[PDB]
Amino acid sequence: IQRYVRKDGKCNVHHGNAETLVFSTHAVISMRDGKLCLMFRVGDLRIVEASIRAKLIKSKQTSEGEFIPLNQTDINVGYYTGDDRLFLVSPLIISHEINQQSPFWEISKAQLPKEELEIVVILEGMVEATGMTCQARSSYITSEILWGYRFTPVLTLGFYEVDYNSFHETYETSTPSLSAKELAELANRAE
Amino acid sequence: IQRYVRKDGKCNVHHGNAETLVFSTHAVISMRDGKLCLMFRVGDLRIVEASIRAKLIKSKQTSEGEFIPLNQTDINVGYYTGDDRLFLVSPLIISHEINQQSPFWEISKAQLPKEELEIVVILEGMVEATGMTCQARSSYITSEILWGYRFTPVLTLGFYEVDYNSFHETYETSTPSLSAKELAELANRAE
Amino acid sequence: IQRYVRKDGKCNVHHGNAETLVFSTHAVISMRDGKLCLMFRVGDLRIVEASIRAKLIKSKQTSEGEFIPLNQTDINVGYYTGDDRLFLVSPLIISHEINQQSPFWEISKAQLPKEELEIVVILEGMVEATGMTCQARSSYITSEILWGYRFTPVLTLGFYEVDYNSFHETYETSTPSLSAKELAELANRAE
Amino acid sequence: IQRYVRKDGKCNVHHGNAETLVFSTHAVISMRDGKLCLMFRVGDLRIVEASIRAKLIKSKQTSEGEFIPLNQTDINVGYYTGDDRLFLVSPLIISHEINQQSPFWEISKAQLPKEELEIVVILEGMVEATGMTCQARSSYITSEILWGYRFTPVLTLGFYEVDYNSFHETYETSTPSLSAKELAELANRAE
Repeated sequence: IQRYVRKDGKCNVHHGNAETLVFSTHAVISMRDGKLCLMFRVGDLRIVEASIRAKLIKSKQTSEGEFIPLNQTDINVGYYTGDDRLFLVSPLIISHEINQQSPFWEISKAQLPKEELEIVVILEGMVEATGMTCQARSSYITSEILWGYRFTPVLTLGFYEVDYNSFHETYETSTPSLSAKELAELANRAE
Repeated sequence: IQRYVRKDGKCNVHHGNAETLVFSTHAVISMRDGKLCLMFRVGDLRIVEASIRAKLIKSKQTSEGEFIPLNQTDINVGYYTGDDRLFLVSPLIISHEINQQSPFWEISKAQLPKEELEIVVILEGMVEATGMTCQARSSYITSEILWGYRFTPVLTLGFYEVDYNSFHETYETSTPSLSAKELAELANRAE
Repeated sequence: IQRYVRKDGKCNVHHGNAETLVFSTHAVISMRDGKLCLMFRVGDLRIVEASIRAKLIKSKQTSEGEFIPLNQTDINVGYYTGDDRLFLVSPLIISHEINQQSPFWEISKAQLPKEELEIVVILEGMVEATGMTCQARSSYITSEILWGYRFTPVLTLGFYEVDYNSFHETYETSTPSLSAKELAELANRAE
Repeated sequence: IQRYVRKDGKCNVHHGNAETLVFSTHAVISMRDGKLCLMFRVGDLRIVEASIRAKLIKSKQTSEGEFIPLNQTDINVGYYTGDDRLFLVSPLIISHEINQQSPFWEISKAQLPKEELEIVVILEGMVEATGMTCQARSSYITSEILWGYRFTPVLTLGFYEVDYNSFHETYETSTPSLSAKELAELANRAE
């Protein structure tokens, strides 16, 4: 029985091939555990208070008729479950469940071609060798979030190996084109 | 497509004209997305664990007949959504939704002239160049929160420019004079 | 209009008479805003991430018949509202609302003479002059929590002065002798 | 009346017999306060922001038919009550209540022999002598979580002594073999 973490804490991972492996180049939207999800991958420069946060940047007009040049809307990535405090040894695909509280609630494969936004990702977590306070950030514009895609796995096992050549790799999978909001609407009247 | 944040994290912002641009001189109360909101602006001395908190300081007599010289009441500014963890590159207008849980629940344009309070704002966030732990504070007395006002935008775009000459600038906009509490009461009997 | 905090953040407080003024010597239980409350006072060695936490230490037998020598039970002091992140310039009386989720739910003035417990208080908050990480702790045994008592105020105003000679001072006030649990039971059948 | 913590904060504990006493060698599952609970013990290398987090590592196939080599699922250990911020002077047995939100919801004494998983525990808390940022980790594979076991106590009292020779010691106690999920199902139809 090959364990991932030793009783004394040492991780049994083998990493195998510039900060190009910190964040995946694209993010995707697809189904996982019955939910449409915004996903992107996180690695390392290769977890002391390692926390992740995501914001949606976009222009929008409020119902009051006010135009907001660049408004920030939160993107729940675990803050409500502690899942945002990452145990970050091997690559992790961060998941944002699209629900009625999400800024992507009414985003559909069709609306994506019209919408213009920017998902900013911020990772903070004191370093391993100095415990120093560092922050890495990334961004995903509208054209960098792939609807109907899924990430290829990077972990396998006589070592627990990470294949970083597939870090940024995704592929298409049958996915409804509807937005979660349209889905709740359909099911309600297609029931 | 000019992006706000580069794939490697660098921000594409141009700041353009003493810590006078950290907090806006006044705060305002007006409608945003269907809700009466207490708002004030945040900038920088020009975000590692950049967090904001707001407290309402005021004297009050409890129902037990006890007079509290200076009582502190919390002012929700995102603690319940993670929105209080700021991504603070360009100016941000902090929003406090006035609801049944807010200390301003029954504050009306009329009561404002009678009430006496002090909103203290506290910003904490390790610095960029040393990652050091710093804290900036500000205050807004009753006469410094403008009912029926809205902040002028400061961002525009071939750069993403911040015009700090309008940082403290606000203007009047038609706003109901009622307190959120009176509003729920009216709607209930004006329905 | 004398303000508590200046626009630039400086506090306008005058402190006036060994770490004897960090925590009040006793804690009390009495009514505030219609709720029976456990209270104790916090000062300073005279707030960068200044947070407070309270635990109840006591022996107890679980319903499974297991005797727990020293069990720790949480004492909510604002963790669910952000109120536990203290803005700590002048003395503050920490409040623990006794409800169905509190370990003191069924504690009555009568049971107090029988019960044996220990409320441990832990304060953490990077220091002002170095921003260093410090922690101060205190304890209140059963005989150090005064039922039917209230703390004397310490703040007044041409300065905003703190009189630390009354820091530890409390006095008796008419208070129901019932536990919050008995109170909900009475009201239910005395309605 | 021997108190656990002095008024000035000093702890009145006597520790009595390599980092072998940081985490208990096994974890157990048994009943405490009417709930089936995953438990393990925490000690010290012998609490400034001392926080604990637990993750469940395992392979799983999503309903979409996707095989996840090593998926991480959160294990609630107090994040929703503040109980995860440990006051860590004497040994503490961390408790994870198995409910509908837990990854062990449907784990039974029978399924345990079939299941393969890994509970990773991560403890973070600035040190006492330097206030430095340290992290200790441990792991419990499926064969290291004992169903129907309970930990022996380690505390007693003319000192408040910790007997670390029983730190890792557990014993069997009558415990239902059903998973919490089967239990809710039984009670529903055995009512």
